[PDB]
Amino acid sequence: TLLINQPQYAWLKELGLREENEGVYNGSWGGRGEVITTYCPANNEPIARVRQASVADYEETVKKAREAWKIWADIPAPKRGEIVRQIGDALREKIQVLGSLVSLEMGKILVEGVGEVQEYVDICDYAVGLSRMIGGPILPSERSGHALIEQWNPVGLVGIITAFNFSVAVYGWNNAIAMICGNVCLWKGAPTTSLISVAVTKIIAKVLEDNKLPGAICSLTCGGADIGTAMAKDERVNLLSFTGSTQVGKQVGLMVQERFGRSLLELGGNNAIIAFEDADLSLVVPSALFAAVGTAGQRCTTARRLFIHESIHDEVVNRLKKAYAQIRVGNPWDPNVLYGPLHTKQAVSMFLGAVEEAKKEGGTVVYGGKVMDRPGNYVEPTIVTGLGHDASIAHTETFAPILYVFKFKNEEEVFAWNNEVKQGLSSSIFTKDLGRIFRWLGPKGSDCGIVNVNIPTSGAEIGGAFGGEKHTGGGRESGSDAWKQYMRRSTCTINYSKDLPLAQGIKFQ
Amino acid sequence: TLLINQPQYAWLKELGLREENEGVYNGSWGGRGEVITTYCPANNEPIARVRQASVADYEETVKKAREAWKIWADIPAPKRGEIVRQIGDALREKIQVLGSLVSLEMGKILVEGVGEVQEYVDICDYAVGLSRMIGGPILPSERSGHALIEQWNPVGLVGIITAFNFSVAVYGWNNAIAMICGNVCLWKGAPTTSLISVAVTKIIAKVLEDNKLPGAICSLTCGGADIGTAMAKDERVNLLSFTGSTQVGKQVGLMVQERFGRSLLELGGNNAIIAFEDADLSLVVPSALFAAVGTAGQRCTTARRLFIHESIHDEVVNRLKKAYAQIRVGNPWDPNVLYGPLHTKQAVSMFLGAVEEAKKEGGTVVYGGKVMDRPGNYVEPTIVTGLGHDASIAHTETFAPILYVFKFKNEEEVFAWNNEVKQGLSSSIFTKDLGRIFRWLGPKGSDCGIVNVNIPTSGAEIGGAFGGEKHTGGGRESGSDAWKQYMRRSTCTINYSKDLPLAQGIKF
Amino acid sequence: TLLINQPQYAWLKELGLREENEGVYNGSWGGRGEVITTYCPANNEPIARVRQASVADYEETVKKAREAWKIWADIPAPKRGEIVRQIGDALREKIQVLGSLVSLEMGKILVEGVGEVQEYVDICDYAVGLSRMIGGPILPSERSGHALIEQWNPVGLVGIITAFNFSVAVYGWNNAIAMICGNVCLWKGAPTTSLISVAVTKIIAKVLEDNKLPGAICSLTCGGADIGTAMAKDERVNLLSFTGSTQVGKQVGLMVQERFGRSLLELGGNNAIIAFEDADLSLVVPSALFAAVGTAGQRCTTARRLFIHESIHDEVVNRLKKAYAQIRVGNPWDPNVLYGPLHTKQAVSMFLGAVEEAKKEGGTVVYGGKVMDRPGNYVEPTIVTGLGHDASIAHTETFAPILYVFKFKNEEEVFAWNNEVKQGLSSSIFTKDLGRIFRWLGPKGSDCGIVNVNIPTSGAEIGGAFGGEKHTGGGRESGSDAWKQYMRRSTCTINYSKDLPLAQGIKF
Amino acid sequence: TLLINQPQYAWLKELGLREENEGVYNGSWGGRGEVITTYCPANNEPIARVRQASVADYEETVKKAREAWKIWADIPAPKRGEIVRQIGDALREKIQVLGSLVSLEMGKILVEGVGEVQEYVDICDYAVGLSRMIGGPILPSERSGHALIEQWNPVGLVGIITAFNFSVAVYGWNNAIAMICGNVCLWKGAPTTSLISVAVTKIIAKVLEDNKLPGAICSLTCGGADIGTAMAKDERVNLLSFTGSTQVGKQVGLMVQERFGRSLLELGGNNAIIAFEDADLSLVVPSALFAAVGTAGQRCTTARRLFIHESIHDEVVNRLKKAYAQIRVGNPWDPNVLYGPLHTKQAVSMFLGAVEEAKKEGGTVVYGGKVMDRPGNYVEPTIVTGLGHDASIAHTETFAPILYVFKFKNEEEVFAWNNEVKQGLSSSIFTKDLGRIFRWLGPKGSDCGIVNVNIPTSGAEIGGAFGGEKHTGGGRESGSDAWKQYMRRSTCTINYSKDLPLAQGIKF
Ligand SMILES: N[C@@H](CCCC(=O)O)C(=O)O
Repeated sequence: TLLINQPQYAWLKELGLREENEGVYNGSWGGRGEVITTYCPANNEPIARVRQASVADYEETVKKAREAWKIWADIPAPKRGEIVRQIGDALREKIQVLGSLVSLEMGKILVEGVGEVQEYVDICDYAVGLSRMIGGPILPSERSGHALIEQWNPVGLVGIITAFNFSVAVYGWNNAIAMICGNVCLWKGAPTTSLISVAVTKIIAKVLEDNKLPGAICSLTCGGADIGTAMAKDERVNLLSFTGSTQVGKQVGLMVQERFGRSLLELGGNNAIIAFEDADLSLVVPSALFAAVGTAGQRCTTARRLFIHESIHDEVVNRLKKAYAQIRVGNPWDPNVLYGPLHTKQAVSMFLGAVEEAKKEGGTVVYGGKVMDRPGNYVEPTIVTGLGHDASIAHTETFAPILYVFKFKNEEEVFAWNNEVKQGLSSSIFTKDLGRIFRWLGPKGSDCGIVNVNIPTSGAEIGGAFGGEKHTGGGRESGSDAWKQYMRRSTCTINYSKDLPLAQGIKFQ
Repeated sequence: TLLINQPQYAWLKELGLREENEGVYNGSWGGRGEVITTYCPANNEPIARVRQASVADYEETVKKAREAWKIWADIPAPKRGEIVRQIGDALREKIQVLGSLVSLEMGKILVEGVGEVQEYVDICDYAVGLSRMIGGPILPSERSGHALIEQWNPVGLVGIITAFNFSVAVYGWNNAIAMICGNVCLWKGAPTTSLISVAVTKIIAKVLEDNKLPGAICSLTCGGADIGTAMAKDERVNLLSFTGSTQVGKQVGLMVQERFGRSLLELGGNNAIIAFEDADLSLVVPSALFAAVGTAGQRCTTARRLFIHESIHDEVVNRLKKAYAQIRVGNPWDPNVLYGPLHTKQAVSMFLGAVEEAKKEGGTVVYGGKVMDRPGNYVEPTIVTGLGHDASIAHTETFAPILYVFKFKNEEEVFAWNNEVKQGLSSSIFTKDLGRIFRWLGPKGSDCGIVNVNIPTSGAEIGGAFGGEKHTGGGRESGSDAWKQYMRRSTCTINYSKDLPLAQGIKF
Repeated sequence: TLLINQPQYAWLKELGLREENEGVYNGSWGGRGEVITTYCPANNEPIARVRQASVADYEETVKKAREAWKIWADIPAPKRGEIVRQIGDALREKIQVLGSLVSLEMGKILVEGVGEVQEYVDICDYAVGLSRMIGGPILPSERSGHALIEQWNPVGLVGIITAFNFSVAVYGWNNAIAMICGNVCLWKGAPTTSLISVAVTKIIAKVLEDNKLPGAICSLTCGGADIGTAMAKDERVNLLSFTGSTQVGKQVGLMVQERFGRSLLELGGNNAIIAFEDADLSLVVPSALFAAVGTAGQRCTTARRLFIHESIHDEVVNRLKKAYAQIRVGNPWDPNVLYGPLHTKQAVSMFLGAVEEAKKEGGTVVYGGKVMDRPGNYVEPTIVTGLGHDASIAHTETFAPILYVFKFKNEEEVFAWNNEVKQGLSSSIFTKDLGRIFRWLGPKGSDCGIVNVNIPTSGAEIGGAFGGEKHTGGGRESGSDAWKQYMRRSTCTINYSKDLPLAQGIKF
Repeated sequence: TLLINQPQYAWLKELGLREENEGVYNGSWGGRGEVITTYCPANNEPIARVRQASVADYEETVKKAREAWKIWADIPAPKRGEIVRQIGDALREKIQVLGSLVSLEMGKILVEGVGEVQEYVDICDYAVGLSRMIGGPILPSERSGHALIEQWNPVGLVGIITAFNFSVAVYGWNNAIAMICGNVCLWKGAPTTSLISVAVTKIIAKVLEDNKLPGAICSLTCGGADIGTAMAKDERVNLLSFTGSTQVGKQVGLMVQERFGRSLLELGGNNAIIAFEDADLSLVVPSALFAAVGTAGQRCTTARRLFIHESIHDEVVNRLKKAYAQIRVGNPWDPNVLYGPLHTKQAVSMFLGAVEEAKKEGGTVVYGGKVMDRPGNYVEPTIVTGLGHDASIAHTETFAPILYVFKFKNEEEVFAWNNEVKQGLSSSIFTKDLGRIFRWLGPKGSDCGIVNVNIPTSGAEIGGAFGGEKHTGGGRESGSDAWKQYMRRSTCTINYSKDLPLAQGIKF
């Protein structure tokens, strides 16, 4: 009955998955907690079983991870980079079967699932060179015979808590950067993506073991909210990188702050696209479609608000409706499929209430709005007109493919409206006006961490830092100097002279 | 009876201070809150009075500041830097008399009063060049016809809460850096240094108004915990830089995180000096003395733990005694005075309490330990030997000049003892050994934000970033790229090409 | 008969100038070369005299600067920045009178002459903060127990050769940066701006002396080609920064190369403005006018080629013409004057000769062309239409206010036409097309060092690096990491571990 | 009779090598020039043949690389990095055979041949991440409505001329970096390592072909001096990276400077190790030997001068004689050999002349000095004592394993003696003294590009920039921000507003 027992999914064994899999890795495999069965969201069938971490399994893994950091922190960064280079190779070798699992257990289409593995591969290749670059400047001291040096050192144990929607890429950014920076990692993923977590962990575990490194450098404790809470409350977890809901993340932030820990928070988005009157509509319509319906509207960067200038509102909405009607729906791993299921049945329920709540706040469904009558967690991609930009349902983040559309007239109000929500992840304007683009990029422009021009809200690459402002939680991942979040800075002054001159010219005798 | 009314203290008027001073500034001066009188700790006499912020004053000040920000954010950063350059010059012209006020109301000696003002002068000169510099890389996008740029923009309103012990320098770092970064500022100082806040604000306000700029760019609301708590809970304060105790820092951190604000935390220190058997003892002894007794032991970077290798312990303690006994004690504004009073009478009592608790836990007062028999808040700089490095009184930061001295034997144990406490601000070892030095700077070395070699734990320069790890709160100020904390990063992709994404089967 | 002896020019004494001035400074003032007279190009009247450097003067000055470097290089860079801050202040207090000297001896209008002093002031402000920042990274070694750090150290003696047209700003970018970088400087300016060189040097000398530093840190040796050639051949000149013609800089570049020195060459320009059909013409015409006739067209960044899309070629030419006929000509120090004289009498012959050659090559003079019938080296600002874009006269750099106007149709060809010249200094396009702008900035866009959009080719700011490509020599001055050209990089690996090398079979 | 025709060398065919090979690659393979046979320095047996480039081949190849550049420079940098990554993989896969060919044709030991290829693999992995990072800052303009951006674009065609000794690593450093930076490459290697060039080029071509990229992106034209001179004078070669002798490099710099090109010069070294009295002799003796005898003393980083403090000179020399006696000499593929032959018989004759000259100049040969009695270019590693530190032969860079030993007493003189030679590549001190070490790294320390502590003069890592000062030519390769030499900077100002404010506030 389990998909992994059927001959058509024999490919799952290419990842080393079996019937029932150990969900805890710390150099050894195990798991004394509850056994969980994950399901294919396209057809509600069970895939395989994962043994979750008990509290004793969590405890022993933290201790072994900390034992392993002592070895790992002594490995020169570029040699740590070499390990990350081999992780990238191992991922590359299995990119098609691993992306296939992502489509199967999580539900995004195959191009996006292989693309998610490619991000992990790409951030590995990026971290290899960065492992020869991380550090600070040597600075000119004002004091004779003194050296002034900025040093960076690992923070220790990096806990990484991931959500269902990027069960691979988010861990990848975190793991590749944390590791070249000399940290050990502990991973607790979403329970509905446990097999993905195990399959990735197996890939990394073999690379550590092939290099005779302690496996707990990249530990795994599959589990639910109690393992996540324990990590937030645990003083041995020096940095906690949490990706998830704003609601749960706020509590994670408070528990880490209570113990003077470090948190890296990637929380909810309520991302706006703005199309001005001079916008290229050949760019607006398909950009908005991909950004809205891509991954069935379940990215943190999904376009959820569409502001259109008064003069072109109707035309964009009509053209958007024409294009929605051609979205090809089916199993996420079949060719030509563009749109698959939601990840859980609860997500369908949240979708339905969102749509009803938008009707009750005076919105009009111009496209979609219904559960699709088919096996799996499938809902129609939905467009809502007529809500005021300050409608409660438009300010709520709903992880479902609902696009609230608004009119506007001038730039100043619509910039404000982009900025008025609690979230602050991604944002995008479509315009040709040079002055407006640099204003959008300026202090009176977009307040988000991602600020795009003539591309949708899901336009990001690993070269820059990834994260948001306000209720998105402030953290950054991937590129630029985001590695500094995974290390502690020391300002170091070395008197190599025989004298003791004091800063700011203070004479003390 | 008020010091400001006696002719020998007429110089306070050079700072614009009067008998009763307004404690709120937001373009205009006011203060409808509680009136307090601050006192000179060298003689327990009242100096002058400050009318503090009421709630309505606070409300009006935040509103005015956020309005001023709309103007200030539109000023090009280099021109903002020119304003900060004039603030530099305006502190330069007042450095002697402002430093005397710091000596009079806070109580540190004159060279440290002027040196603290010199730090604000220094960070101003630094920020002027930085104002032509702040920003991010243009990065190579992986997409044809796309630009990738990292932009930095101001967070808006920077609230600044400071403590009594560095009533000028801390605000100075935060103010100069926040200003060039395009933010407006709201300052709440320690009530016992309210005259210092007012005088500093007067200097800034004049520069602002001389440049026909709204003075709320650098607002002041004098007040106690109610004002500080209001700032920590106020969503209009985008960044709260808080320097203070660890207990209150933790509550401010939680309040800011509750509202998804930004906090910058600079909390307590329990800093250690370690002296290895190979150390130049002529660097060790005066470094320890200055780091210990400087500012009467009231810096967050004060050395409170002295680890000496077993082989040189007694000689170093004996040499430190001989040096403690030669310290010149007096009024802190008198030149050539080296040792002033504690900031309050409570601190004198808390000093005696810790000496007693030290003795109870088995320590020996080898020097000092007693209040001095003179007017003011004077206690003897104290050296305790014989405690275990884990004794509880030595793990509780007490703003009093008590230096706890421990023995050690080997590198590894004393590195761990340095790291064992809750705080993580400054640290220093004294050694000639090349490998030990780099290990101290490495991942198995010191865990503090300031990691020093052959100098005391105190007296950092402004070119590097300042702050601590662990219970010190993790914030940074002053140098390096600490400015990034005062701004918001954005990663910006610009599609400048006429290319449409693949139709992916949809007829458009 | 000297202007400095007339009552109205008595303001010259505020700069310490006299009838005859020493043109050598190395801590002492001297000069045993030929005495030269400088003339005011506004009326061809002699201003005053300067004694130039003999061979002996040059030798003694180099030795003294090389001795001063021993002291200066040991001064911490942030303290070297404090000196530069004071130079900036000394220039601030003299900006009106020094700018007036620039107008009187060089001949640009007063706002540009003051604005040129401003640039030196600005780069000082910048350099102060830069003196806290310069350095390189500490990198992770792949070797256990090893440090990898990039050190920067001064090159030693920076020869600075400048031209007549920016007799203050160019020296200042070089000076403020070389100084904070730990170098000593030797200046040889243009002979016809000797008083400016002497006056700048007096301002800097006072600061140095006031700070009890050897004056040779900023040495001056006024002289002609013999001194400049000596510097290019002198192994004691570790870096030679040369701003001048392409023909001379090429020989300077080879002489420095022949002795394995470092050189920084800022040579000619042939800068183009390209206005596309969608350009804001209210931006195009005033931008073109300023860039072409500002400084009487004697800037290295002056616009000399103006490409206009054939749809708007005549309209732009007509509006530009009516705009030319409204320029206020007169004495450059008189108010509201926007167009002063050429710098030399010889420059007027080159202008007349270029105009005829332009007519010779088929171009039509649609405005100007003639010498103005008045005292001084006054020529009419000129506009020439009808040349092929590749006319020989339009590819030669001529320091005259002649604008060569061309038509174009396609973006590809006109980008190529911008790039086809030998020089690669400045360039500007005027358009609203987002894609064309980023293509202009990209690998198939401008090949110049300054690449502008909707602003003239002249008037950069200090935050960025300044300089050109191709026959402009490749040097960079002022901003970004231009400072690195004044320092030598070292890549330093420190073994601090007691680990011994792999014996590899040998018994040690 | 050719080694590639013998069964024991059949591994050569795994590199695509045949009896007669084409020495030109530009997308197609060819070679109309002279046919050269390269020989094995271990036994003077012919390996294979290569058809060198005619001038027509060079001419055709430049045109193809320039056309290929139009395509390559349009490809985003991170995608260019993806090519380089595959090149590292294709090298990684062939490391043993390519290492073995390096040992066979050049003559170094197999572990060093393999290690030289690892450097290329390493710089590939480094450049891949660099491909997402290159660029400049976005700076805050002093002007409202204005953007300030620093851009970097490729230079175009980067000609790479290498010498025999690092026939793979140097090319790789220049190639990986120039490629991610959007340039195309044309390689002329040393004729005596033509097979190495063809083999490396075959490996790269396959990667380019599989990625459907024009092969001329990595062009090769095997040839002698006439081809190198062509590149030095060729305006279409935008950057010429030249590794080789100072004599030729000086001429290369002059030719490139004459045409206003860009040159990157990596010339000779006369590197010193200094062992102070406090040095760990357990570190000094092996570090000296491997730095002096490694690669038969044919590195540019080879230790040629050993300064020893008087107190320890005799001991170190005696321990270094007893260590030289254990160097295992044999064929460079023989397992467990440390020391192979010199590259040419002319290197043998230079060696002999240097020894005899050192003897005729007063030195004593305490070890070696003679040619070995076996087939190949084998000479005893040599140690010369009693020679004054400025003896003429000591300052001559002779590319052979001779180590000149000198005594010293004081830190200052021996630093001066390190710095007194014309070359400025690598330098090393062995000491435990902390103050001495930072002085060595400071402005009065080593003048070299590479400044090491307690490690030998060779063996730096790709993370840092590599190159020297003075007569070493100033170029930097590989790490840090060396990539900037392969790109042109542009300072770009964008006015996105309808206003036009001039810099420095100049009102026109
Ligand atoms: N510049 C001073 C600042 C101390 C600040 C503090 O004690 O809270 C120092 O480095 O000790």
